[PDB]
Amino acid sequence: GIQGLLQFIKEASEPIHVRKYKGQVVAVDTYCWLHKGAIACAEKLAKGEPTDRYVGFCMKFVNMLLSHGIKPILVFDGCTLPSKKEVERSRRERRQANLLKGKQLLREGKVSEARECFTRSINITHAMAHKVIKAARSQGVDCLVAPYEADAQLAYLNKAGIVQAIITEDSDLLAFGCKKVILKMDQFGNGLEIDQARLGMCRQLGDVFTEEKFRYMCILSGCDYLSSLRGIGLAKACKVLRLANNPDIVKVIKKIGHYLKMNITVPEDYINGFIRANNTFLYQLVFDPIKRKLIPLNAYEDDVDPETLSYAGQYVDDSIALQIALGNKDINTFEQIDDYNPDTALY
DNA sequence: CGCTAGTCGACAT
DNA sequence: CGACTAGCG
Ligand SMILES: [Mn+2]
Ligand SMILES: [Mn+2]
Ligand SMILES: [Mn+2]
Ligand code: NA
Repeated sequence: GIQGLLQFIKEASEPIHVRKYKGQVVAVDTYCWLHKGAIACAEKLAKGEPTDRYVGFCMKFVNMLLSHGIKPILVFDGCTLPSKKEVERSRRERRQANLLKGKQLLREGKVSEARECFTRSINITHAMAHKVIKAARSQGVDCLVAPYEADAQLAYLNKAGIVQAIITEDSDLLAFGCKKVILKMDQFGNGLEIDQARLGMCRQLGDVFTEEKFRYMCILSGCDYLSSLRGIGLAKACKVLRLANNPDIVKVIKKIGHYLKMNITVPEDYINGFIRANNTFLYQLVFDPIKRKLIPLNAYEDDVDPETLSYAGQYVDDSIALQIALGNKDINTFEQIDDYNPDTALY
């Protein structure tokens, strides 16, 4: 997530209602609804006690979209991307820590702080997501599990003309290159739409409204793939890309000391990490619903060599990718949990 | 001004 | 997997 990005391009936003997309298809980052729905029943999840509140919680939004004449495609997170594995490990550590700390604070009499701590121990499993999948198929709503991050999958679905908008709370989608992103959408249909074409309405951006320059800016500001340099946020990065009339980003990053008038020293780790980040934003593996094949988010440019993009995602046989995408195969144990078939009845 | 980083809402009773 | 704000350049 790009920290403070939404406030940064606030001028490119537009308070709309989902009715705007009536008779059209919209893909959804379901993790948001899953998380929020899981907050309501944090105790049950922390104790391991059975629950299904988040299911109905998601079904509220789903049935709402269906009521306003929208066709939603619920997209779920799949395998763990090696690029964002540090953050994953940290989040897991803090999850277990908050779990046990909650289990101990429950004994101090502070039931309030125990549940407050259980709110920060929410771990969205793939079983829950599968409950949501089945519940969605009950209403005939198409579901799709991304090979890796949901972000990339959604980005593909939006850039390939399969969907026109993306419902989410993550500003990461904008960096990937989504045309229209609906944020802050409530249970009634009220959300904030950000159109890429409106990026020109931002004075702070300047000539950084192109997808590539915008990507560079989002990366330099700090992302889940690469921590930003000490003292480099959105405005300074944007300033760099504004003042730099150079297609080669590498030399620019090397002369970041010259562009920003700051005595900046760039480690060798950061250049490689940057190339990694950009290659991850560009060529992260997604799943084509039509051709049923594992493809990168974008067409492989002749610049980069695909054999050095293992961090962007590893390939598998497209049948396995299909069985994962349908949610039939477990993301973790790789074992068959279901046997749903779209043939014998999006694709 | 601009950026880091730590706090705490989100659900909902 | 986010929106504030104190604290500092
Ligand atoms: Mn993120
Ligand atoms: Mn995501
Ligand atoms: Mn993300
Ligand atoms: Na930053």
